[PDB]
Amino acid sequence: LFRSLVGTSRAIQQVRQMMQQVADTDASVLILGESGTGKEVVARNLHYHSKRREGPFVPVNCGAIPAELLESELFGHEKGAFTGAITSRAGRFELANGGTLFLDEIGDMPLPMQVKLLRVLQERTFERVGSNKTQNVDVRIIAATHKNLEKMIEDGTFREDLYYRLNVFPIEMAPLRERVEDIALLLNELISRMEHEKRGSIRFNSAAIMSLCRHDWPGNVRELANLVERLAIMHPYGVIGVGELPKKFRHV
Amino acid sequence: LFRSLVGTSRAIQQVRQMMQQVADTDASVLILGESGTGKEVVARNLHYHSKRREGPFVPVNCGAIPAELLESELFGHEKGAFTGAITSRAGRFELANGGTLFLDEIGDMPLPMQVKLLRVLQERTFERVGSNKTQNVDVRIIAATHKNLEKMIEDGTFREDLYYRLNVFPIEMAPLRERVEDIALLLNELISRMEHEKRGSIRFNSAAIMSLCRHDWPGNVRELANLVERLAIMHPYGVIGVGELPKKFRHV
Amino acid sequence: LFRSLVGTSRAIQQVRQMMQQVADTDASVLILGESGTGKEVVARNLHYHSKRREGPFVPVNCGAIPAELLESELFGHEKGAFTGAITSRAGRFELANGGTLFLDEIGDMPLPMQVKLLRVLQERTFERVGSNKTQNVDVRIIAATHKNLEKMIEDGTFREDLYYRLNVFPIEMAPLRERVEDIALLLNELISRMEHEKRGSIRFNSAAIMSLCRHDWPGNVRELANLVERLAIMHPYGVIGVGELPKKFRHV
Amino acid sequence: LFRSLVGTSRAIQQVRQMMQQVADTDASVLILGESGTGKEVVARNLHYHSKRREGPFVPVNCGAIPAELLESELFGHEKGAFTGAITSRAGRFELANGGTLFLDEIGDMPLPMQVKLLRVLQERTFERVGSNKTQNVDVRIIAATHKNLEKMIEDGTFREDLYYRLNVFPIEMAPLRERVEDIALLLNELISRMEHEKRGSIRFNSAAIMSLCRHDWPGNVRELANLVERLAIMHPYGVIGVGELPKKFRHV
Amino acid sequence: LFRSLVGTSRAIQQVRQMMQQVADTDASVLILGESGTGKEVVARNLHYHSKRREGPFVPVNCGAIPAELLESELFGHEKGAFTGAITSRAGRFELANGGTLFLDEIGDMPLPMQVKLLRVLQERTFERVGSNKTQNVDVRIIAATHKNLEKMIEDGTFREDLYYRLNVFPIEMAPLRERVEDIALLLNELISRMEHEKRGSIRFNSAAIMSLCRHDWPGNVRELANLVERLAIMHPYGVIGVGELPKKFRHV
Amino acid sequence: LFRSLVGTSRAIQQVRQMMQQVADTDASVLILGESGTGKEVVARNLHYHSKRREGPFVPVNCGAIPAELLESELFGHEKGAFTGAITSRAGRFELANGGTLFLDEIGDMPLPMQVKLLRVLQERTFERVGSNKTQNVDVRIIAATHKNLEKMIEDGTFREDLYYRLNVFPIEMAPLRERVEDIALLLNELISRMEHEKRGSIRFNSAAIMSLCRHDWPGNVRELANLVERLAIMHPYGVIGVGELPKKFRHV
Ligand SMILES: Nc1ncnc2c1ncn2[C@@H]1O[C@H](COP(=O)(O)OP(=O)(O)OP(O)(O)=S)[C@@H](O)[C@H]1O
Ligand SMILES: Nc1ncnc2c1ncn2[C@@H]1O[C@H](COP(=O)(O)OP(=O)(O)OP(O)(O)=S)[C@@H](O)[C@H]1O
Ligand SMILES: Nc1ncnc2c1ncn2[C@@H]1O[C@H](COP(=O)(O)OP(=O)(O)OP(O)(O)=S)[C@@H](O)[C@H]1O
Ligand SMILES: Nc1ncnc2c1ncn2[C@@H]1O[C@H](COP(=O)(O)OP(=O)(O)OP(O)(O)=S)[C@@H](O)[C@H]1O
Ligand SMILES: Nc1ncnc2c1ncn2[C@@H]1O[C@H](COP(=O)(O)OP(=O)(O)OP(O)(O)=S)[C@@H](O)[C@H]1O
Ligand SMILES: Nc1ncnc2c1ncn2[C@@H]1O[C@H](COP(=O)(O)OP(=O)(O)OP(O)(O)=S)[C@@H](O)[C@H]1O
Repeated sequence: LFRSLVGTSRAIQQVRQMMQQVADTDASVLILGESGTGKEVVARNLHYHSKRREGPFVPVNCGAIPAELLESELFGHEKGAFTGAITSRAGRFELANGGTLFLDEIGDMPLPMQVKLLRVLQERTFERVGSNKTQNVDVRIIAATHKNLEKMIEDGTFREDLYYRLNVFPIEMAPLRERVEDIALLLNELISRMEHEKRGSIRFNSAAIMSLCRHDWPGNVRELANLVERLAIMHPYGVIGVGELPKKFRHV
Repeated sequence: LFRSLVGTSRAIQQVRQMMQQVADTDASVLILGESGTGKEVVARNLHYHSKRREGPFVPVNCGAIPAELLESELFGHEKGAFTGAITSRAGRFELANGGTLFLDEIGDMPLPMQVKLLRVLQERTFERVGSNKTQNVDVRIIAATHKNLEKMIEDGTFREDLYYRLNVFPIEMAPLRERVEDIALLLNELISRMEHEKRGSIRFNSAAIMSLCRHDWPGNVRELANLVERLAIMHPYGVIGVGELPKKFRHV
Repeated sequence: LFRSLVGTSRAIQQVRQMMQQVADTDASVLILGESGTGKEVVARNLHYHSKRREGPFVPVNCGAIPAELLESELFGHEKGAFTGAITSRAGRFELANGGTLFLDEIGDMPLPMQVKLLRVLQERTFERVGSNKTQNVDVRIIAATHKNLEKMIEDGTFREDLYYRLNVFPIEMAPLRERVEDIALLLNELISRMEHEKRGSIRFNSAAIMSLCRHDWPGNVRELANLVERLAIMHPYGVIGVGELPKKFRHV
Repeated sequence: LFRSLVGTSRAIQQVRQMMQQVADTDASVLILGESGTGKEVVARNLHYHSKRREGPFVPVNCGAIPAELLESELFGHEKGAFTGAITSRAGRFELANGGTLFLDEIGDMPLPMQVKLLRVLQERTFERVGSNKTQNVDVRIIAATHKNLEKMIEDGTFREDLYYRLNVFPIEMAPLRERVEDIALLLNELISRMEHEKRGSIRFNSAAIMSLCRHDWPGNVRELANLVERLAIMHPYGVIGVGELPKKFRHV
Repeated sequence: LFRSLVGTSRAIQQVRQMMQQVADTDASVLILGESGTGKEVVARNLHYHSKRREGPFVPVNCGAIPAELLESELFGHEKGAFTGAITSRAGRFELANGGTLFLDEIGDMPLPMQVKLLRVLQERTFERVGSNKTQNVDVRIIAATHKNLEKMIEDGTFREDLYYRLNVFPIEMAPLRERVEDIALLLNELISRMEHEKRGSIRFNSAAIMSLCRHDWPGNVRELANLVERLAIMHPYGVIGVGELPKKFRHV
Repeated sequence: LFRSLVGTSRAIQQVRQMMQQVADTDASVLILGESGTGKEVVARNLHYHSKRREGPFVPVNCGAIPAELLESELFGHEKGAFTGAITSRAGRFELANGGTLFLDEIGDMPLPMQVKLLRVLQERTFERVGSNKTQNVDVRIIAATHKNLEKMIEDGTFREDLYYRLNVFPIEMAPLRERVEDIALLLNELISRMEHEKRGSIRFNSAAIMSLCRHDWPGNVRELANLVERLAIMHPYGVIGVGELPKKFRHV
């Protein structure tokens, strides 16, 4: 249902204390971090330690959904609202009512939805596409981005008004390279995960761990996870030394 | 429905007297000011103290709406007007009839709509897109921009003719840094707002207030508001001294 | 429908006599003048005192229309002519047939349309975009610019051939600062306009008038008009002395 | 369809004899001359006294067409050739097949098209943009410029190879100031033109004619034509003496 | 049912050892390689040497299926789900249950399906289009692309999260030009194939083989295969020397 | 397809012997000479007497192609490589594979392409723009310039490394003025050409020939060719004496 946040680094302790400070509030949470730094983890964990903890967790991938369809997707539509609407459909908002609405890649939202979103957050009311019935919405907002929304705001591609209404309680996730002391504990977490799912088994010696620590980790913790998966096939039930690492990961 | 305008500074008193001078007139109001300086506040307040006060308030975000769709959005369209127009739809103008039409980010209007808008303001007539039925429009115009329309006019990006028809009664909103004497009263307003919505509670001591007063406030009053929100979570039901401020806001 | 041209200055008398000389001819009229000097006024007045006086007046704003769409906008298009042409549409030319076509900001026309325009004026024939049906056009041409077409022609940005076919009968509108003796009569005209529309009422004393006369009037007569509008709100049904002027307009 | 070339000057007689020498040949004609010196006149006249005389006359304005679109415009394109090519279209070349292709402002051709043009002239073959079907082209070339192609060639802005393939038979049009003896006969031609089109009527006395003869005529014969048009409105059905000339044209 | 992988090159031996390492695991396999390099071969071979070896092999061509229909095609639909859904239909996923799902041209997947796919891979649950019944899915994932997914990820056209969940065990197929030592053995394989299907017979001499070895092979091994087919018709039951090669393939 | 090289001068005999020495080699040929001295003639003749003689001849005009587009033009591009690349396109190199690539105006190549070109010549490999697929290239290089590449190299505008890789076998074409003994034979060649194409007929007497011999010929042999073309129109089927020459060409 959720994951804990593993690590001993100052920053990850800070993230945990921050998470606790805000979870049971209904305040808007914006999580920033590079891809695969733990942002969704933080989000679902926030939800199951919140007032929405017995409600729905409803993700929206703002970048993945085509701009022309994003409106219907968030707000639902009436039958005949647009071409291909032989249905009347509840939106992500409607489904998220009483639970959490998790706005991922919020920087990839089109300006048109950024404004529509803010009126929904401010008024707490919405209409399905093609409708004039105003409807009630009770969602806790959580958002995440890997983009620099501040520069976007200067570029004129992200709304400043929306920025401050979403950024009440920012949480910053450090990239893996800036917390290489966490790698061993994260590796224990990932291996243990794999062993419980019956996906295999490995373990790393100390040499191979400090080699991993000089890695730059462009995919951060998700890329660490990937590596655990590949080694489990390449050296099944084996011990991973420098030699068992792919050459890309050996740093000596 | 509306907010009052808090503050004791010369400028904010001047804005209030100006607001009263013009509210119950149907004259075009242009409000200039940096993001989050109170421009919408001024606008809705003007509306509910105007002849449109029992009519509709209909916002248009000129920058948010894609240029190709702005025409339909203001003037409505007939069925088949363009690809995807399986509907006939009333425009923002049509919905604003008898009430107020609030033109926000008016500098972000495309030149093509700037001309079309002016013929509507001058003739007081319009057609839906794809139609030849001329229709009647009775709206009070209110516009707002954070841009320098004068320089835009020299750059050739804003229409001079439209500028003078919109700028009958300019109202200038001072940025927060130029009225730091208002911060305490605005803080009382924002806290009181939060306490009434049951979003929490804080209060600021004098040290922390004058620290806030040396802040530059790039997001102005909306950024002040944001800070009240974050402190309410970081120090719930607490008193905010210099130490309780984020370091970015401590100036001693 | 039209406005008369107010004033006693030599130049404005000259403009009136010139207007009469040419109105009932079908000759091409080019009106030059700074923004807000009366150029459209001259144009519609010419039309309603011409052979087109019972026909259509069809404005084109050459600068306002995006260059990629200007062709269709003047000449119309067939269905499928370009992407988004699910329609077949009559152009500005087609709508102007038998009436007047008023070419405003003609210096802002792209060179590509300058040539296409001239073949239309010379051949008196055109095709809709995407079509090969040649069509007949009977329009009286009136054009206006605030730009220096002669320098444009040397810069290579305005076509010389088009210049002479349009500039058969030039009419020059003096800027307001060069005819400050007209200000009082224009003020009477503008006030009387406002009083008839029920937009309010003022009047200017002699001190305030000669203060206005030392003004430079960058927006010329349209800017004069704007001021009458603002004073009507600032001093409703009042008399405007030097003191009632905004400081920008006091010159003593 | 065409115009004759009026005048008694040595040069204009020379142009006529030259025109006859080359008309019924298929040789490349380059006509040089200042704006409005009769270059198009020479061109269409050449065409209707040529082997293409029952074929198409197809003008291309090399300066007017945007460089990015000039290729498609001359050679046509396939569907999908470039963004916005939902059409397959025949080029100016394809339309000119069997008739004349008149290359006006040939000095304003971009170097990229100068090379492409020459391979077409040499190979006598072309492809539509986005296509690999080679197509046949039978056009007689006529070109005109007011620019100094020789200096352009030294500047590196005009192709030398293209220069010699186009300049087989140069025809030079004298500017009006260098043939002021022609003015009277040209004035008879222009007036007679105007009288036949029912655009009005004037005539010039001898004083006014020799005043015109000391004029420098920057717009040459097209500017002469313009003047006949303005006088027809200023003194309808009148006789034009020195006094009836605009002051700019009085030279005594 | 499957094909073996012919060749003696280091890389092809490496591919075989890699294939064995991972076949009987249920790990996600991503095969990269240019068109016709053996990627499907690797895939079906993996399947019939896997835990799915008695289950279904279910190909999806992500590029071939229209984006609007890809969702239904993978997940199935309910009756009335969309216009034309008079049927209820099992998806590719549903049909692949217990067997292998082979995701070919995975880079040609639309971002909208990339996200939907990942939730299916992570949750291991799905709904038919128009349905709210969650369903179970047990498939082994195999994917293939000729595109550079890493650059796609920077271009923002391929999801990074999906990349790492699919790229657990990458297998790279060398293009034919980089393993020209394999050509002879592959030719023996292809000829033997043809002879068994009774499609004809040839054989290559040594001269013609080393001519083939200097070929660049844009279509790689599938293009090699094509050539064997054409020679079998051009020189039935013949020996193929340099002279019997098409000129495009002679390199001496 | 090609032309022979006419003339009896030492230099032209030397060029012929040089041409034979190198044609059937794959060595890089650099041809230097003033505009219109026979450099392309030498090039195509080299090609049709080479190992590429049944392959493609693919000209590139380094000066004519805009610097920003030269890269794509030589190397091709992938779809989306740059703005306006809705296509994937083969480059001049790709089209020249197995045949000749003729680099004309090689001194007009930008330094950026000079380096990229050399890596292609040295590695014999390339990528389309926006791609990471390395591709094979088999072209014979022929280059031509009228510029002084040595001085360019000192000016720092031409790469020295590229100079020596291109200048393996230099061939120098003498300007026409330095071989005036060839004029008669070249005139026979050009007339005979014209007579075969049915473009007319002339012939020169001895007086007119030696007048031509004192000419300086800035356009060299192409300018000679031009003159034959003009005389064919000015004196159709005539004999050209000193008197029939244009005055510019009479030297007595
Ligand atoms: N501190 C952590 N402790 C344990 N597992 C972690 C931690 N951080 C990340 N992970 C795991 O590493 C992976 C990271 O996944 P996510 O948190 O979903 O990435 P993300 O930051 O949300 O990336 P996006 O797509 O840009 S929002 C998952 O497998 C997590 O379970
Ligand atoms: N004088 C004021 N008194 C009380 N509240 C204020 C005052 N000025 C601003 N606010 C509040 O501060 C925030 C400012 O919001 P807006 O007035 O809507 O900003 P804006 O100036 O319209 O910015 P934009 O997007 O560029 S038009 C809102 O929460 C207002 O309620
Ligand atoms: N001589 C005049 N008498 C009366 N009203 C005038 C006179 N000149 C201008 N106006 C008024 O002043 C304003 C000037 O408007 P226009 O004539 O439309 O300006 P314009 O010169 O056409 O400017 P553009 O946009 O560059 S073409 C209008 O309100 C006119 O009614
Ligand atoms: N010799 C002439 N006899 C009679 N009419 C003439 C003569 N020369 C020019 N004209 C007229 O004067 C005008 C000159 O027009 P064009 O010949 O088209 O000018 P142009 O030289 O082609 O200029 P461009 O745009 O630089 S190519 C036209 O009205 C002609 O009909
Ligand atoms: N190593 C090999 N040994 C034997 N046959 C091979 C080998 N590699 C390829 N082939 C054959 O060559 C052809 C290549 O086909 P595929 O493997 O299906 O190509 P592909 O790489 O999957 O291309 P796509 O469409 O981009 S996924 C088939 O006829 C295979 O049987
Ligand atoms: N020796 C020759 N014998 C016969 N014809 C020749 C000879 N030299 C030149 N020509 C002809 O004269 C003209 C010269 O053309 P090119 O050889 O193409 O000139 P070029 O030297 O390549 O000039 P550029 O543009 O600077 S590379 C063509 O018509 C040739 O056919």
